[PDB]
Amino acid sequence: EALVDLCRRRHFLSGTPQQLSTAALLSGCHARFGPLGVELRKNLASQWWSSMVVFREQVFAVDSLHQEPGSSQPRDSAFRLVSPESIREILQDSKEQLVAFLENLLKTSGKLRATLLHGALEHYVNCLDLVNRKLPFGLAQIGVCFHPVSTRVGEKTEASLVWFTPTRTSSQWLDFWLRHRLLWWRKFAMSPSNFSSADCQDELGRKGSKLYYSFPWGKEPIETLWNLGDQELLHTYPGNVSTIQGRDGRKNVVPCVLSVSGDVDLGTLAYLYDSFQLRKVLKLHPCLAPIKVALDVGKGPTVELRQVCQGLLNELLENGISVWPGYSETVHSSLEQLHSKYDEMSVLFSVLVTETTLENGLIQLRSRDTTMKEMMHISKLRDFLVKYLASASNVAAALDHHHHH
Amino acid sequence: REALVDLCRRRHFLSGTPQQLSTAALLSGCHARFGPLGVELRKNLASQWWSSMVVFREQVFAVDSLHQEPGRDSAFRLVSPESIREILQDREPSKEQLVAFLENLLKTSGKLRATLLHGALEHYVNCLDLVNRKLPFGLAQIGVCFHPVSRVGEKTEASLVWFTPTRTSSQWLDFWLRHRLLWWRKFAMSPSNFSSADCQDELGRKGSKLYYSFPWGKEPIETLWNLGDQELLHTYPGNVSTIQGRDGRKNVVPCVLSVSGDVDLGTLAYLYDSFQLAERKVLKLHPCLAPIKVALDVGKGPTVELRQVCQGLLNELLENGISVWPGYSETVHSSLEQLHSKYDEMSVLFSVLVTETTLENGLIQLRSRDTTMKEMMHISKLRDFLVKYLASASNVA
Ligand code: NA
Ligand code: NA
Repeated sequence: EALVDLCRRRHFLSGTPQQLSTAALLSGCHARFGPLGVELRKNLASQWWSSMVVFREQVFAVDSLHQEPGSSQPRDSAFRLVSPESIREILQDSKEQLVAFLENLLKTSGKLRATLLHGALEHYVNCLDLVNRKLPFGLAQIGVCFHPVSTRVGEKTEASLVWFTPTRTSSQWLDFWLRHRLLWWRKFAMSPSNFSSADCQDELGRKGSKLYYSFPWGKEPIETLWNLGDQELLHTYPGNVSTIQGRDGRKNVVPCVLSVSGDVDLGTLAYLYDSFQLRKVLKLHPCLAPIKVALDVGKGPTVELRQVCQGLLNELLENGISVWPGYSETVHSSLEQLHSKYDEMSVLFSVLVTETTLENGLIQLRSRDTTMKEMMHISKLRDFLVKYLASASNVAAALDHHHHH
Repeated sequence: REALVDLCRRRHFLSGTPQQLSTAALLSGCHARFGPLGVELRKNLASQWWSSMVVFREQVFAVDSLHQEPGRDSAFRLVSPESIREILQDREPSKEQLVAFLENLLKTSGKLRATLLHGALEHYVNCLDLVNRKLPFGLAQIGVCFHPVSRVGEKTEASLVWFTPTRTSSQWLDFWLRHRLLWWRKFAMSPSNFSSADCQDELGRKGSKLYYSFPWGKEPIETLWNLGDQELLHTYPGNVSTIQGRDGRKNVVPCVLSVSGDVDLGTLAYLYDSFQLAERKVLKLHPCLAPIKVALDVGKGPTVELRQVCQGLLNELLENGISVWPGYSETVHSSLEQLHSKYDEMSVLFSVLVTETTLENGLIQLRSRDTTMKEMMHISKLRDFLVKYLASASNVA
């Protein structure tokens, strides 16, 4: 409970006490994140987009509606979208008509999506043209999906990659992606071993794999990879099968479909738990930590020190480095209280500007990781930070192009 | 078919069937409008919005909220099918049980959000605590909203909700109005096509709207409202003390300003604005918005050797986050003129050609979209030239 409490306290998480139970956190029935949490999730999403889309020339972005055509025939559980008017129009405005009306709702009402797969399949022919039918290629999208709880509606941010490839290399690609995705979660982890995988198969015998994170109450699947075959793709283009073929060298084939879907929200919670260390400190990876640095003032002329801090902030923000402007506060807290709070907020570095600074331009820099302080000239702070971050980011990008198996 | 829309569909900035390329379809938001190049363009626009509105403003924090709100008016309601199947199972009809059902739905079912405002209001108290009750501050979010047509359209909204003392509300509204209009204009080829006007709602609250002059007429792409505190109070009935912020020595329920832009319509706006029958059409999207920054192709020579060079160059650029079109991957051959025409339609900033010559002295042919002039450059300098050029266009802000 210490982790969730700290997170709610420091605004990584949001919600009432009833909304902070493990069940409520996993249901997705309420917006789980506070500002610092939204920032962390945004950074995670960015890292996903860089590794899966930006750095892979065969992967394109796709966007699809949150709502899908109504059917009800299959008897699925997706929520239906019903116009309040139509309901009012039949009410205040027979018994056999009411039943007919209800029958209509079920059969014709649109529904909220449960996965991002269909959005990709629907845009497959378009991307086929974009790449001149050359296989393999993928469609990526990060978006919210809905799922029924217990009658509550849960919302989950899904990160999806749908990979179209000839059947003959489908097995190898599934293995390539499983390895690539596992290493992606681990490069940001304090305890990489807490991120694991397990192979599986579906009711139809199709192979796939799942990635898990070991939460205190057990392992939860944060990502799944499935080798779906061509069934769903074929069903998406009835009567046009002859024209949805891609090129596998000199051969034309209906591609096999690999679906890779990660849960960004659960993944964000995963890093929060993974970063918690005992002084309570959250050691989120430098690329994920919402706030990179904090600027505060020590003893000395208020207005002048604040001015120096303001210049430093502008310079950092201009470099895209997030900054917590602690010097703006009433600052009636001790140094120990300040550092303990920053440690809980996962602030990478805290800087202290004082009278001395006005004299020899030196500032005190405290590292969240080691908690060791040290002097440095205010003119070198930007360079140190920019470099420290690039180095962390470069280490994490070590194997982004490694050819697995 | 209209030239701009036709080019956009052909080059995958847009998606959809021909019927969905009419002005009404594109405005309704009743189909996913964008293709891969459009989705990239829109993402670049969203990034620039986040930079200006959130990254570069210490008083603005990110906020995330659900797509559905509690049970409004015309917003569609979310209904579990199981619950409907439960009643349809009953062998006994009874107009009493049925009517009571369609009644309970109309009163307990959640509904799809029409704006991001309420999500911001709901997260207000938490952020107030984060900033030690210091006013002013804002909560920002980019997300999709639903709007019943006349089918319910989906639109990506970029929202900033500003909490400030009423005494400074009008000053802040005017600041945001000017700031937002300039933001739209800085990326435009014809900034004068982005205009503004004052407005007021039914309650008499003052506001402003930004418009883009589409060929068929002006369309609102952003609205700014000085909402006062009505909605905030309605969000936190009872504990008024928990929502008061600090205005110096005073504790006050803040006035709320709503600044919302339509990122989808804005994407369509820049596409029309980029269109130039210059030389044959070309899309002159701002360098910060153009989805594809560079294209790589091979000239006459040893296929495998030339492609190998292109691969190394592509990996170098991608690692630097520069988007690259791997034309050299194509098996079908096309003339150079055909290539450049296509790249201009795709808004590609620079076009690079690796040839036999490149294999000897390492020099490549670099053609710019904007000037349409070709020039030789050593493959070892390309990466630096591009990273710099882009960083330079982005710095102009
Ligand atoms: Na890509
Ligand atoms: Na900010």
